[PDB]
Amino acid sequence: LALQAKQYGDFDRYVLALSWQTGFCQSQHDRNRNERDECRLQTETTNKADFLTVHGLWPGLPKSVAARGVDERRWMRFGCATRPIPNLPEARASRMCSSPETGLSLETAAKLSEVMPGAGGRSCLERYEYAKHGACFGFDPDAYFGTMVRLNQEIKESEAGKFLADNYGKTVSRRDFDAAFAKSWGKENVKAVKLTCQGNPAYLTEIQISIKADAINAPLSANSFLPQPHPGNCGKTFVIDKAGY
Ligand SMILES: Nc1nc2c(ncn2[C@@H]2O[C@H](COP(=O)(O)O[C@@H]3[C@H](O)[C@@H](CO)O[C@H]3n3cnc4c(=O)[nH]c(N)nc43)[C@@H](O)[C@H]2O)c(=O)[nH]1
Repeated sequence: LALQAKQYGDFDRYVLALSWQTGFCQSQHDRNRNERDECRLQTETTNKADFLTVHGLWPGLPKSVAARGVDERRWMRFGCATRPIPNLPEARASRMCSSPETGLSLETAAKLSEVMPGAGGRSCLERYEYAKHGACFGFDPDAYFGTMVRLNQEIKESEAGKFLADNYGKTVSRRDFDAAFAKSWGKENVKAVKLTCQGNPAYLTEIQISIKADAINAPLSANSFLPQPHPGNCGKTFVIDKAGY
């Protein structure tokens, strides 16, 4: 079913946040902080594109929220928990399992956990994500998580996804990554993407893509994206990190 905000629907974009998950378990081997009952699978799949996983679908700052003195920084920091509104309880990145159960269908939770290692179990990434980015909007949990799953699959299947798979383990240029993205969605949309990296040399850890809120329920196309001002912190060339940290 279609994703629709029941309140605070007055925002212009969603940010699709994808993890290059190979650096979602290598990152906590670089800084060394915590490991989770997820990267333990170590399942060398077949399609290298599948190391691109769903992190989140983050609505931008609603106009009715901004009107009450909330800025981008605050919205980014707290989402649904921003003050004075929407002022829902702050979700805790530590104990994601203490956020409300999202009430998603068993079909949805299955499809979700295949592309979101941190979903369910003793991790509950999806509870945290829904609490910070979805509950205040009243999004149907099944449409919300089904939508991010679909979008991730569209990215993985695009020339950007193929690019990641073909260059698995390799050092690529931002120029060539951009050209792959452009092959599917056009050069005018290359700026909808922010890449995050860690390390020096830089290795890819996250891909965030800004999507027009009114295009969220359609397959991605030339008209789906919103260019944004941050290319990210990867620099000119970076590594498409392999698994085996
Ligand atoms: N789900 C989730 N979203 C977050 C979190 N922290 C920030 N965000 C979000 O990320 C979005 C945009 O992505 P970013 O550009 O902020 O990713 C960051 C960017 O790479 C760089 C800024 O140029 O630092 C990063 N960055 C990532 N996490 C953090 C953080 O906890 N604090 C700060 N100060 N910065 C953070 C926002 O819409 C916002 O909701 C979080 O803990 N969980």
